[PDB]
Formats: sequence, structure tokens, C-alpha cells
Amino acid sequence: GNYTTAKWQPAVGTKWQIELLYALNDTSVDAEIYDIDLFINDKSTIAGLQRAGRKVICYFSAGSYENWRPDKDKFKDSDLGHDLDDWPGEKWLNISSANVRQIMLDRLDMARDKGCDGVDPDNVDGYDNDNGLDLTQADSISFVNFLANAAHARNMSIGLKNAGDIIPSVIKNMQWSVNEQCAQYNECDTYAVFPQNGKPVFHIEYPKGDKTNNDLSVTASQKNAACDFAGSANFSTVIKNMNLNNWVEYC
Ligand SMILES: *[C@@H]1O[C@H](CO)[C@@H](O[C@@H]2O[C@H](CO)[C@@H](O[C@@H]3O[C@H](CO[C@H]4O[C@H](CO)[C@@H](O)[C@H](O[C@H]5O[C@H](CO)[C@@H](O)[C@H](O)[C@@H]5O)[C@@H]4O)[C@@H](O)[C@H](O[C@H]4O[C@H](CO[C@H]5O[C@H](CO)[C@@H](O)[C@H](O)[C@@H]5O)[C@@H](O)[C@H](O)[C@@H]4O[C@H]4O[C@H](CO)[C@@H](O)[C@H](O)[C@@H]4O)[C@@H]3O)[C@H](O)[C@H]2NC(C)=O)[C@H](O)[C@H]1NC(C)=O
Ligand SMILES: *[C@@H]1O[C@H](CO)[C@@H](O[C@@H]2O[C@H](CO)[C@@H](O[C@@H]3O[C@H](CO)[C@@H](O)[C@H](O)[C@@H]3O)[C@H](O)[C@H]2NC(C)=O)[C@H](O)[C@H]1NC(C)=O
Ligand SMILES: *[C@@H]1O[C@H](CO)[C@@H](O[C@@H]2O[C@H](CO)[C@@H](O)[C@H](O)[C@H]2NC(C)=O)[C@H](O)[C@H]1NC(C)=O
Ligand SMILES: *[C@@H]1O[C@H](CO)[C@@H](O[C@@H]2O[C@H](CO)[C@@H](O)[C@H](O)[C@H]2NC(C)=O)[C@H](O)[C@H]1NC(C)=O
Ligand SMILES: *[C@@H]1O[C@H](CO)[C@@H](O)[C@H](O)[C@H]1NC(C)=O
Ligand SMILES: [K+]
Repeated sequence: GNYTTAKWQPAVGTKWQIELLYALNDTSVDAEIYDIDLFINDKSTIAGLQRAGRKVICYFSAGSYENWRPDKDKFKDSDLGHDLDDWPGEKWLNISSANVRQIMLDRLDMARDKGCDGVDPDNVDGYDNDNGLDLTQADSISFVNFLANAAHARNMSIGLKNAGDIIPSVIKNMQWSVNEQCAQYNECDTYAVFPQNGKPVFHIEYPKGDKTNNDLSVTASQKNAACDFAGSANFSTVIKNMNLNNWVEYC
């Protein structure tokens, strides 16, 4: 068995919340799992959630350079590829680089030290984008399994962010999927293999679109499009703003 094990395996259907825009300042949402930013949340916030019986997944970008992070200066010029979408503040990483991999180990150390129960590593799908580094599916598979073994070695769980094409090659090392918008793009069957194997899909839809963020609701039709799909009863769906601030609705 060329995989490592995690002690925390959340159940299919576990209710969750995700808030990545700012330091978490709303724990009123009755969700068992909170996915929050690794860097901008402190140990006391994470422990406070766990004291309330919740599990904390710590988000970070494993496949992109973000120019606002406190470790941004660790990255070398040779680690960086093309902009994610025309802004140099976020760039694709050479995920095969020893230096990139060591930075991600440093970030996993931080997650462990802060008490994170699991980690949610973003942008492991450079192969499906204009990355400028000839990234491949095999590169992501190697990288994701590297991240999973490193997280498990630090007693943390991990999951696959989108990247549906590589599911067969990493799923044994994953404790969940985080999916965005499979309902909008006719791909939820791809991700349904996770609950078929006892693992949740933490599922996000963005019905207000990519330019509107507010605390107001969506239509019943937009809610039904996000919520009702084959096997959706096994997906842990949240309806969110694209900016992933506090606001959330549940199915
Ligand atoms: C958890 O933490 C987060 C993060 O700290 C909290 O969210 C933050 O809350 C702050 C305080 O409410 C907000 O500050 C206000 O920002 C208003 C516009 O901000 C724009 O620019 C910022 C700058 O970067 C930007 O970040 C914003 O982007 C976000 O929103 C857009 C959508 O708009 C998203 O697309 C995006 O992704 C971001 O999420 C945004 O674009 C700014 O106008 C405010 O200054 C106003 O208002 C203050 C109070 O407003 C009150 O006015 C009436 C007066 O009668 C009052 O009755 C009412 O209750 C209002 O609350 C006031 O103090 C200021 O002096 C100023 O007033 C002047 O302007 C208004 C017109 O708007 C006039 O009426 C007035 O007479 C004056 O002329 C604030 O600076 C942060 O934006 C917000 N940050 C984010 C990321 O959301 C969150 O609340 C926390 N949650 C909990 C539960 O605690
Ligand atoms: C461990 O080693 C394997 C083999 O060397 C790596 O490749 C992956 O192996 C799995 C075997 O389970 C393949 O999985 C899938 O099998 C089922 C059939 O029931 C189905 O979903 C597909 O037919 C699919 O092939 C997977 O395709 C294969 N991937 C590649 C790129 O060869 C695997 O990546 C290594 N690591 C882990 C964590 O498994
Ligand atoms: C991304 O990083 C990897 C690892 O640093 C680079 O792959 C190496 O390339 C050199 C040739 O320049 C070979 O000698 C090594 O054997 C390669 N290592 C591996 C693991 O394949 C790769 O070239 C980098 N990609 C880009 C676009 O610079
Ligand atoms: C590693 O993670 C596991 C799982 O979260 C931790 O085990 C938990 O420990 C607490 C406190 O003793 C118990 O209340 C839970 O029932 C345990 N959960 C499971 C699934 O075993 C463990 O403490 C963490 N640390 C180490 C060093 O293993
Ligand atoms: C959800 O998963 C369980 C166990 O994997 C399965 O028996 C059940 O049929 C699934 N539900 C739906 C609606 O597909
Ligand atoms: K995204």
C-alpha cells in the first residue's frame, strides 16, 4: 500500500463552513468542520473551534505563489510560472521544485503547530491551466501524494481540491474532496467517487457569480441548481460568495 493513513476521517455528509477572506470572526454557523486560512488565523481561534467540538481544516495554496504571504520571499524566480489570471500577485508554481516542496513542508509545519486537524491545499491543477511550466497530471499526482504523506506524518488529514482527472491516483491518500462548481459544469459524477468510498465532498457553489459578494440570499431556482443533483444527498454543499467571506447558505 503506497499511501499513508490519517486518524481523522470525517463522515460523508458532514456539515461544513469555509471562510478564507479574513481572520475568522463568526463561529455562529452550526457546522462541524470549519475550513479557514492557515496564515491569517491564530492558534487561539483554532483551539477555540476545537473546544466547541469542531474540526479545523487549514487552507493554503500549494500550487500558486501569493505575493501577500509572510513567506513569499522564500520562493525563487525559477519557482514561478505564469499569472493565474493576468495579475502578477498570483503565479503558478513549479510543484516539482525542491524549493517549492520545502516551502510547503514549512507551511505544513505551521499548520501542525497551530493545531490544524487537516489541510486544504489549493491549486494542485496547474496542468489544466496556462501555467507556463509544462505542468502535467503526473506532476500533480506526485505533488499531492507528497503533500499527503507529509501531512499524515504531522498527524493531519488532507483532501484533493478539484483536480478531478487525477482522483484515481491520489484518492487512497485523501480524506475528502473539496469541489467548486461541479453542479454548474456537469462534473459532480466525477467527484461522487469520494462518498462511494466513504469520504465526503466539501462542495461549494457560487450562484451570485464571480463579481457579486453580499449577505443577501439567492433565488430558489439558483439554490436548487446548486443543491439538487444525482447523489447530492452525499455532498456537503455550501452556497457561498466568490470571495469566500462569512456568508453561507445551506441546502
Ligand atoms: C469580520 O471581519 C471582516 C473584516 O474586517 C468584517 O468586514 C469588514 O467590515 C468593515 C466594517 O463594516 C468594512 O469596512 C467598510 O467598507 C466599506 C466599503 O468597503 C469597500 O472597500 C474596502 C476597502 O478595501 C473593501 O475591502 C470592500 O470589499 C469588500 O466588499 C465587496 C463588496 O462591496 C466585496 O466584493 C469584496 O470581496 C470585499 O468583501 C469594499 O469594496 C466602507 O464604505 C465603510 O466605510 C463607511 O461605512 C462605515 C460604517 O458604515 C455605516 O454607515 C451607516 C451610516 O448611517 C450606518 O448606519 C451603517 O450601519 C453602516 O454600517 C463608516 O464607519 C465609514 O466612516 C464609512 O462611512 C462613509 O460611507 C458611507 C457609504 O458607504 C456613508 O453612508 C457615510 O455617511 C460615510 O460617508 C467601511 O469602511 C470592510 O469593508 C469589511 N471587509 C470585508 C472584506 O468584508 C466583518 O464585518 C466582520 N464580521 C463580523 C461578524 O464581525
Ligand atoms: C500507488 O501506485 C499506483 C500504481 O503504481 C499509482 O497509480 C494509480 O494506481 C491506481 C490503482 O488503484 C489506479 O487507480 C484506478 O483504479 C480503479 C479501478 O478499480 C479506477 O478508478 C481506474 O481504473 C484507475 O486506474 C490509478 O489509475 C493509477 N494512476 C496512475 C497515474 O497510474 C498511484 O498513483 C500510487 N499512489 C496512490 C496514492 O495510489
Ligand atoms: C521544475 O522543477 C524540476 C525540479 O527542479 C525541474 O526538473 C529538473 O530539470 C533538470 C534539468 O534542468 C533535470 O536535471 C532534473 O533531473 C529535473 N528533475 C526532475 C525531478 O524532473 C524542471 O525543469 C522545472 N521546470 C521548469 C519549467 O523549470
Ligand atoms: C492526532 O490526531 C488525532 C485525531 O484527531 C488525535 O486523537 C484524538 O485525541 C483526542 C484527545 O486525546 C481524543 O479526544 C480523540 O478521540 C482522538 N481522536 C482520534 C480519531 O483518535 C491525536 O491526539 C493527535 N495527536 C497525536 C500525537 O496523535
Ligand atoms: C451515499 O453513500 C452511501 C454509502 O456510500 C450509499 O449507500 C448511498 O446510496 C449514497 N446515496 C445516494 C443518494 O447516492
Ligand atoms: K478557485
